[PDB]
Amino acid sequence: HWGYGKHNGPEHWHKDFPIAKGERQSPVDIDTHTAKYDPSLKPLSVSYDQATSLRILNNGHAFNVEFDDSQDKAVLKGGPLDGTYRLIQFHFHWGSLDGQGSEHTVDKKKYAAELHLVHWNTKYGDFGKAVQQPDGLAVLGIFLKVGSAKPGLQKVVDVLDSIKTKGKSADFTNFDPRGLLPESLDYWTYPGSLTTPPLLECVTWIVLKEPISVSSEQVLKFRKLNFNGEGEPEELMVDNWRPAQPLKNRQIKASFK
Ligand SMILES: NS(=O)(=O)c1c(F)c(F)c(NS(=O)(=O)c2c(F)c(F)c(F)c(F)c2F)c(F)c1F
Ligand SMILES: NS(=O)(=O)c1c(F)c(F)c(F)c(F)c1F
Ligand SMILES: OC[C@H]1O[C@@H](O)[C@H](O)[C@@H](O)[C@@H]1O
Ligand SMILES: [Zn+2]
Repeated sequence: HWGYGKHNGPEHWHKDFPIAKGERQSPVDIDTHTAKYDPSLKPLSVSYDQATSLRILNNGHAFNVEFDDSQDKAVLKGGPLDGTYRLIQFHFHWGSLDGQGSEHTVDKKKYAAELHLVHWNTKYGDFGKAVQQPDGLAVLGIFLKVGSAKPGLQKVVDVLDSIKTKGKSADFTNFDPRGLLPESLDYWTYPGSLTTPPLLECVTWIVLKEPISVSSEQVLKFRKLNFNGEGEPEELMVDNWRPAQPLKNRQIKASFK
């Protein structure tokens, strides 16, 4: 029953998810000058060559592209991570206008949207067990700015008309998530949480410094989705982002000097 509106949005979540006021909540503002280079970080490895996308779903909060995670087909390793993390899904957060939409901010700057590639630590066997662990998940976050079109996003944009309302799903096989990455893998990293209820504090965040460019037309199609189900009052799926939360006793590390 949580959402993003005035009556059930981020400022209400703590009533049912008290960890919302916890010590390692996400997202955060990334102060680029306070972030510190860490020469200890190992090289980051995004290995998506054998990814198997399955389907796309409007879950009433965002849309998720789900992957076969029954083997080590698309994995994230290295950087701050110990061991292997397997891609399970990606989704976005976006705004009603280009000046807002991201969850993380960079020196308080908000981007038009933010892509999250969600991975779970294979040492825990399944996603559900992983979210009982302080190092259960790794989320690769990528900012979107509006400018030139992103060709590798277009297949996503074009299927959205078929999942307009909550509960609708569609086939989404043979999608390559490598087409959503920027050129550089420079990143910031810190320990945090899911940014949606249940807000569990299980995530190693890896936020890429380089945004991807998408066209206005691409993001406008995100904004034609509905939060509601078919046959219910229409409410546009926009502003599905949680604002920055207190950093508390954390440090953000940079992969780049
Ligand atoms: N803590 S929370 O965000 O998860 C949450 C919440 F903050 C709530 F307020 C409810 N209350 S509600 O009854 O569902 C309800 C709404 F959520 C509405 F948005 C609304 F417009 C209503 F009229 C309404 F009745 C709720 F259940 C819930 F879990
Ligand atoms: N925003 S997020 O990347 O923190 C995130 C998750 F990591 C997750 F596993 C989910 F199930 C979500 F719904 C979600 F929004
Ligand atoms: O005590 C010194 C140490 O302080 C820590 O907070 C920093 O993360 C380290 O990089 C530093 O070496
Ligand atoms: Zn997310």
